Amino acid sequence: MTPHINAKIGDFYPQCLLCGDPLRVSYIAKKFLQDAKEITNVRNMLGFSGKYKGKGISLMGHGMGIASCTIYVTELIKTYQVKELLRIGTCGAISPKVGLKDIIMATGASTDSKTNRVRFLNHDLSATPDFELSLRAYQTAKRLGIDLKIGNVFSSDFFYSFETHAFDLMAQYNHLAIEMEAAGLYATAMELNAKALCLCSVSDHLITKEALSPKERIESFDNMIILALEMMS
Amino acid sequence: MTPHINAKIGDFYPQCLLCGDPLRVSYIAKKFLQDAKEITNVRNMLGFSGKYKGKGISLMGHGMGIASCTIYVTELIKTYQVKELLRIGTCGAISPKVGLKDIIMATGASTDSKTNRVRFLNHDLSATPDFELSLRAYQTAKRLGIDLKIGNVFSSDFFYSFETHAFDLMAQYNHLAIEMEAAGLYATAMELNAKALCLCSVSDHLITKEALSPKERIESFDNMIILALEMMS
Amino acid sequence: MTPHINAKIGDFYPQCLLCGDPLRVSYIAKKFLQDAKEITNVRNMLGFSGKYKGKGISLMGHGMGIASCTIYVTELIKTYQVKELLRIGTCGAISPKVGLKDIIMATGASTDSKTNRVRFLNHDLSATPDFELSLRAYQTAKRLGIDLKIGNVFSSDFFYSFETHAFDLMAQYNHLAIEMEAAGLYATAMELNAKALCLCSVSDHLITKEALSPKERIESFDNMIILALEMMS
Amino acid sequence: MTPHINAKIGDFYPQCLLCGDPLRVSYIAKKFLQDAKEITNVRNMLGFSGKYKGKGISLMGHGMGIASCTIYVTELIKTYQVKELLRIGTCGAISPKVGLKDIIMATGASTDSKTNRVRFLNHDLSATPDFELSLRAYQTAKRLGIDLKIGNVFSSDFFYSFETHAFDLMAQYNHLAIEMEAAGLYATAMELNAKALCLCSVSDHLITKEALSPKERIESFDNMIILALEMMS
Amino acid sequence: MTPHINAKIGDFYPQCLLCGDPLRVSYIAKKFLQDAKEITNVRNMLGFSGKYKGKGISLMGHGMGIASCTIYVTELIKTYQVKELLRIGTCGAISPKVGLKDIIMATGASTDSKTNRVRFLNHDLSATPDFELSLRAYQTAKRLGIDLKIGNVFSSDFFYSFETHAFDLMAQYNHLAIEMEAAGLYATAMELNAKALCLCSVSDHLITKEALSPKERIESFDNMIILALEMMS
Amino acid sequence: MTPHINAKIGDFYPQCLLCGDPLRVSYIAKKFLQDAKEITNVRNMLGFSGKYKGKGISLMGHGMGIASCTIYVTELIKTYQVKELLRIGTCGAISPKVGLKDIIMATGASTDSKTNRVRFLNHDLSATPDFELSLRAYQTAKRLGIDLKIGNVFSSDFFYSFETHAFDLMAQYNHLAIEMEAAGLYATAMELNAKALCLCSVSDHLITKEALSPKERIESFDNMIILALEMMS
Ligand code: HPA
Ligand code: HPA
Ligand code: HPA
Ligand code: HPA
Ligand code: HPA
Ligand code: HPA
Repeated sequence: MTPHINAKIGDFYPQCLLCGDPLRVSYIAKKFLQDAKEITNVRNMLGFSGKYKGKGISLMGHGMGIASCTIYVTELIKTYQVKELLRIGTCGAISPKVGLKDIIMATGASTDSKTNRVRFLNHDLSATPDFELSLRAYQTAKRLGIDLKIGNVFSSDFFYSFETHAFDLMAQYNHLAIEMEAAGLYATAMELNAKALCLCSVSDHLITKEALSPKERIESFDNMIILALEMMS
Repeated sequence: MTPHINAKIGDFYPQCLLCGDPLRVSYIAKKFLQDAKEITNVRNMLGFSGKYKGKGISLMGHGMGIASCTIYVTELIKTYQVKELLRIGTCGAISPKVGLKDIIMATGASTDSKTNRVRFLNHDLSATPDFELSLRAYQTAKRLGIDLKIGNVFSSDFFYSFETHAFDLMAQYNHLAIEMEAAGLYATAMELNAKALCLCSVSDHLITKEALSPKERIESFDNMIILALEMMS
Repeated sequence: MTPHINAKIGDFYPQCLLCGDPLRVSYIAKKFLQDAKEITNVRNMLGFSGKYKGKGISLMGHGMGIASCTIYVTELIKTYQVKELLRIGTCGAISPKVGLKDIIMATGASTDSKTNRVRFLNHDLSATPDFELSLRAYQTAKRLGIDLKIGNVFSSDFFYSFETHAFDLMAQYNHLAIEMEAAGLYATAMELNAKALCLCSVSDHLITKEALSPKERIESFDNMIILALEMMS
Repeated sequence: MTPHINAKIGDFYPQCLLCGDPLRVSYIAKKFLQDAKEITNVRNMLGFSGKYKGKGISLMGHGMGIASCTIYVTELIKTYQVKELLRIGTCGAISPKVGLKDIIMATGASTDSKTNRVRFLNHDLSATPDFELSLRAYQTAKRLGIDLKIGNVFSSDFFYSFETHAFDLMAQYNHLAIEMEAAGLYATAMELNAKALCLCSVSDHLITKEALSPKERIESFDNMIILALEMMS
Repeated sequence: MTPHINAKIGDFYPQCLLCGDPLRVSYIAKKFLQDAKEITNVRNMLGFSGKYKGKGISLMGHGMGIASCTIYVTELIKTYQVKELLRIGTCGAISPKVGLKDIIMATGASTDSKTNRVRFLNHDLSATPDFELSLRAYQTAKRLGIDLKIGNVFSSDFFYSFETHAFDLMAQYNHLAIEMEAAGLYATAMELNAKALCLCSVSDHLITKEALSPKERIESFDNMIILALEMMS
Repeated sequence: MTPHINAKIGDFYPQCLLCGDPLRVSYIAKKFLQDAKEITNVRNMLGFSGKYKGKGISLMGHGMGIASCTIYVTELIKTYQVKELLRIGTCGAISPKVGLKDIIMATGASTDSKTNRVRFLNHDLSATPDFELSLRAYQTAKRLGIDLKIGNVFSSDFFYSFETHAFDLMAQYNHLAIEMEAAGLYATAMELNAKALCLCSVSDHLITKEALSPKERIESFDNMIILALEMMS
């Protein structure tokens, strides 16, 4: 076991969906999986394994923030032998071409974190997903008729930004939304030779000032869930 | 409401104890509080209001890492009007001056995070607790027979450090242990003119590699809990 | 009509292949295009407009280094209305996962330059290609039986490096090779909202110390020229 | 002897007060100490030993800036075996919580210097004083009826600031005033396992642009001298 | 013998003139040297060797940007044993002490590049020319009747700047103009124990927006070519 | 007047010599000047005006460290209208190109301080002296028969260094010696459009560990004082 997962080894399938919200994890396990069992629950961070259309899949929560995500992704890879990690989270739009409930594929993850400078010689690590997972999602979304918005996200240490006047420059550089784990997911997967991709649904628009309740951040995003299950199966 | 706390404005007392683990927050409420009320549970992150020896007190989980801690503390101060915040968490010792079960009062929280450079003009913010809160802890500690270890902590973005060979330097400069939220608690409380303190129980030693039994984990925790509740009442 | 390009507005087609070496640009206009006409030659940096399988293509040299490349693709995009930019260049491999003759698709370009911190708020810009260009590249490579090697490159300010002891860490973090322009191309195309992608041919390999002859230095470069011209056509 | 102190080993009591101004040091010796004796004068940086209420106290000037303060307290600790160092200096208020003539106790010392990043792995060292001196100062102030103002200082490399528009932000983050040495004193004492504390007399207000007259400066200074002598004896 | 120069070892005289533009290199060989042969032309970057007033002089293009310049200057020194490198280029004035046609000698080259921090311990390398070279330049200019404008230059990674509001700050700090190589030339010559100096002809004034007509630029370059050839002979 | 200088305006001649140590300022005034008057003495930092070869010259101490130097030369320039500032200090040699007794002329001053980054856009300020002063120093040393060692120095925030491993790299990049103020003198004079130069006497060699006796220290210093006075008249 690990200090943050109390599952047995072999309890996780090699493919894992990830959310920050363990209650979103639990909702997916009960609604979309067959024969799902809760396999971990340290610090209330639920994880499950079940079957979707006969194929096995696991779900794990990773909390909020690069440091929290990095903790769970490292243990998933190093102890429980997960090899493919699909984050399906939420994000706050900064592009005007993206609206609430849009699905964003993160083809790179910029950050105001220092974690990647610490990892990578104090230079610029360009944190990116595994291309093949990235193409599976494009194909699967095409096949399901999901309009996937494709671009960079900005992975921040701040949910309440101190740099709102910089959102326009970020959008200009093809950052579609802000979220808080993708750079941590991408850089840890790169460190440990795993395959990762981040999808995110727009729960907030940071320009036009719309938002979603804590409840509809669990249940307004079924298209993203089905997309993730379908491409892992 | 806020996106991460579904309490009603007025449900929190102006004094709040904090843990990273929402189950540890749960342990405190069932074992030590009267009239304990669950007031929030977004993302399984639990918070409570109850009474200790007739005095109102709140409890809130904040998750792992500076980014996550910053979210909850920002919302507790800005929206729920919490004024005093006492973190009681776990840590890994790096100093020969402290051993397993020791309680550490963090008079400074160094960090490898970039969050305070972003906050504080790209300069060095010296993240520190409120002095009257630290004095109150020290007087209550002496009055209970607890021997406080008092020095800096190092709040890291990494649970799995890439710089273990630097722990000696950290301990040279009076860093007693490593945790992952203190700097975030301290900087947020400084930003928003609130009073904060971090207490940490040594649950592992990262140099001697000693750890505690899950049984001993709890009585050490019980000492820190009573100290915390006695300070606040 | 710009300081570094003396063509006339309109001389360039909206699609354009790029190399550092302007004699490869010259080589491609003479060997693969019909009606090859040289439109610019400031500072001996040659550009052409031709046709391949009937469709107008342009070519341009961008020089060595992020700063040179940035000057050229800036002026291409802003004044000469270019919209797609496909750099095809040579690199030194550092990863065990690629051998010589291999073609690399850079899904991200890390860097030791400061240019992106200057562009992007002193934060970490994940410099990435346009996704539909890298999709077009994947499909066209599939169709011509080329096995694209897909990962990050490291765009350095240094040809003669001072950190050769770090090439392993780069390759561990999925950096397949080193070159000197991708990060600038990707950032500039992001800034000015044009589509860009960088392909690289494994000229030599800086860990195996292996290389091979100038006659083979041209077969592998021919493969990449065809892939590039096919996907733009 | 050292390159900046020409006293004999043993000429310093293990407790030492410090000012930047050596004429302030001399003033303290003449007006408050019995059997006062000059013991060093290299570079006109005067130091003294003497007695207050029959107990031995030393006094030393340390000049202006972190660099100069660091030299003198490194030599006091390593060569002359000073164990407790109490800086009593002047400062410029930036916070509406203090006014002219106030005494500040610096529980933290932020900085725009690079010195702590060179000492401390390019991370953020939170430069803090020894807690028992802090407590001794708190108690002695109460005993004397002094209202001690407690928070951070900003130790700058600049007396004539280039960032006067950031003063409100610094005050927001609980920086009560600016001086030029407390961060060096704190970091050097942490490096060398000594006890240090910084007190400051507000002799200027950098926001209102008012300063204490010469005579008021001397009165404010006398209160701090008495507090310092009372707590060291 | 080097990947970027295809001359035999010995084609270069130990003194070399450099320009960014290899067609400026050519023009100097054809109009000013006797017995001028071409010695290198990889990537269309022309070098020559010839005679001026009976004495040997070489010419070498270095391309645009510090990374390009560092490649050529590194190979000139290390392989072709060049010992003195005189760079003569164009630049955009920012200071009111200089006008168009003025010739500038860079007694320092500031920079927004990271190359010198990578080279020099992540500190500030103050990149400067060889003093004896700068003394020849000065005495020769006096003999020829040229009024040299002497001060710092700012070597940028950007022809198209993102900090035009800061040109006034640069000019206040004795930066006479902006160009893109001197800092790389100076740093590389310092690393490898060679003598380097940069002269620059004011083509534009980025403040007054004034520019030179062609011819007028050709005649300003000529004054600098002769200064450069006289001081090497 | 100013907070660190109590002379009256007009008490300083426009030319002024500087040492870190005010007692050396005093020695110069008493041994080398006629009609010497002490004009300032705040904080025991002595300054003088007097005659040499019938011409007026001033002298001022500036303390140890960039921060302290910056204070004094800002006030000398802005309030007392000093226009030429010639620092004559002592230094620790690190290069094999120089031995004891040597006099170094600093054509640039590198640093580990953040002061210039804070002054200069967080880029690399190359801190340099006024060329005409350095030309005067060269010609006067020629006439006086002094052999000038000419190159960079490294201005450090540290007398007791944490980076002795790196002295050889510094010496490779033409840093002949280490001292603690040249970078601040140069940067402030640039800021405020004054003429500055630093000369340093080699009194210790930090590599060969050799040092001058006290007697030889004053003979070397007297050489440099005569050079300074002669070039200032
Ligand atoms: O508004 C946001 N900012 C940062 N991360 C987020 N994740 C969901 N919404 C947001
Ligand atoms: O071992 C530790 N390291 C980092 N964080 C921790 N939190 C509890 N223990 C530790
Ligand atoms: O080794 C290399 N480094 C950078 N660019 C290159 N292009 C060919 N080889 C290399
Ligand atoms: O204005 C101030 N700034 C810095 N240090 C000071 N010491 C007294 N006043 C000041
Ligand atoms: O005008 C200029 N600005 C920036 N870089 C340059 N390189 C040549 N001229 C210029
Ligand atoms: O070696 C030294 N280092 C820094 N400053 C000095 N001043 C005299 N010697 C030295």
